[PDB]
Amino acid sequence: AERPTLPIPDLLTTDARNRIQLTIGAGQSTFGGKTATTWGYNGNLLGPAVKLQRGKAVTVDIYNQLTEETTLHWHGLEVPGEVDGGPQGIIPPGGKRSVTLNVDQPAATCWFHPHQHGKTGRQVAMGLAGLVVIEDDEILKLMLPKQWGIDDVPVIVQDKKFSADGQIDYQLDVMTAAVGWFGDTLLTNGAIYPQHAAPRGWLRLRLLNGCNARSLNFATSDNRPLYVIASDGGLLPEPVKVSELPVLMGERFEVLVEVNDNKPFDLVTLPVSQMGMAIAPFDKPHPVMRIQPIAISASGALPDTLSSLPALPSLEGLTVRKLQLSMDPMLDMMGMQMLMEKYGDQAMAGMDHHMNHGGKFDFHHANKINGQAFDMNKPMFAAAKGQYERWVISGVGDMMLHPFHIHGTQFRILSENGKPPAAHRAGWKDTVKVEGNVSEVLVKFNHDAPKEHAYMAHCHLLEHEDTGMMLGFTVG
Ligand SMILES: [Cu+2]
Ligand SMILES: [Cu+2]
Ligand SMILES: [Cu+2]
Ligand SMILES: [Cu+2]
Repeated sequence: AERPTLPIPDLLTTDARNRIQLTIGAGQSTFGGKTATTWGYNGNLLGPAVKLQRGKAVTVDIYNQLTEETTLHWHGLEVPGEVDGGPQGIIPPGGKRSVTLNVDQPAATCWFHPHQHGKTGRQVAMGLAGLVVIEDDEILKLMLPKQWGIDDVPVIVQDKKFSADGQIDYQLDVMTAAVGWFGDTLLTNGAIYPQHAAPRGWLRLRLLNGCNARSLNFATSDNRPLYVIASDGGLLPEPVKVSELPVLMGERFEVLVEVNDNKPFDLVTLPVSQMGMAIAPFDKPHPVMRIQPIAISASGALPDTLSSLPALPSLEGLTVRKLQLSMDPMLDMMGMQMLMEKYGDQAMAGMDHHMNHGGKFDFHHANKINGQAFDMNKPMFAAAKGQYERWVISGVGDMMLHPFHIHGTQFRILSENGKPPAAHRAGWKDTVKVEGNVSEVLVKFNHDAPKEHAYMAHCHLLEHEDTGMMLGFTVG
């Protein structure tokens, strides 16, 4: 049979009341011919792409039609805590909340997803994620590929696993609290190995790693290069040519790739050196989508310069915050042992060479920052507003992968896990790798967040977040 076409999320803008409506609800999807209950925004799975313009405000009306509470967080958007949609941003089942977003950051591809306390991994795994396309005046002048769903296409890549009855098989247990929830089936905008027909010339892909726990590494099947033009928080100063592009959970990159007549190629993900993630079929390069060239000229450009990246400032005298990530040693060792028992040696491929003892020992609060599992009622500190700070994040003490994300900002990486960042990672980021080493970022918060609607800082391996690896902080 033929591959399905890549689903394209609808690109949504405001009505004359300046409103965008998002409904959160459950329905059915089909995977490999089997129905499954899934959740979506404005549909049964995933969500639309909300289009925002710098300097304009929009109001979003969010209707929770699930039977459990949820929240809606705009990952990558710099907005006050009151509208950030972290765990305090509860939307009751059957209720509605509205937020007004005053967009004030450069063009970028951001995304949105639930942030329900202790249940974010399940709610994302069940299907909830959407996209945010921010435009500004600068980016349109570049004449990049811009025809949505033709030569400018979002690519949301996620894994799932399913039970024999076809349902999504999600669990937050001792194993997944240690190594994450991951599966054996790869979805691309919700479809299994789709094709996308693209015109000859440049094709812009807006890549999102929407997995709960799996890191990805994109490349092409015939080794044509990818030209990175943007990271989480917007354009790079100039394109960066790569042969492979690692993408951590929750990160976005935009790339241009050449499309030539008569030569289809796949976007693939290459095996990664992360525990659990190289079990077949992910022990080998895995297709993401087939690009099918069409003999119609594509009009977009790859300009030599994209934007101006400001210099880093002097670091002397800036506030230095320390954030020590940790995992309880026993629950780390127990969850790694369960992984090894289940899958054997392959669960460490590519890596470097039972009684109840009470709530003190519960895995639901085993992961921590600065010795504390996330306490929604106690922000750990009060950060300055409008001031650069250096945040130092350490994963020394365990060897798991922690893509560390800070709400309310786009930062600059100073050190990523003990090395200067790669050139395509040196611009605006909202995530930094922490794995057995130490990272340092330069952050500035332009908006307030009070104790009642605090910003989060957390590992974006969702099962770690949900079992305590998160803190709240206020600004202003
Ligand atoms: Cu996120
Ligand atoms: Cu976020
Ligand atoms: Cu983590
Ligand atoms: Cu978050």
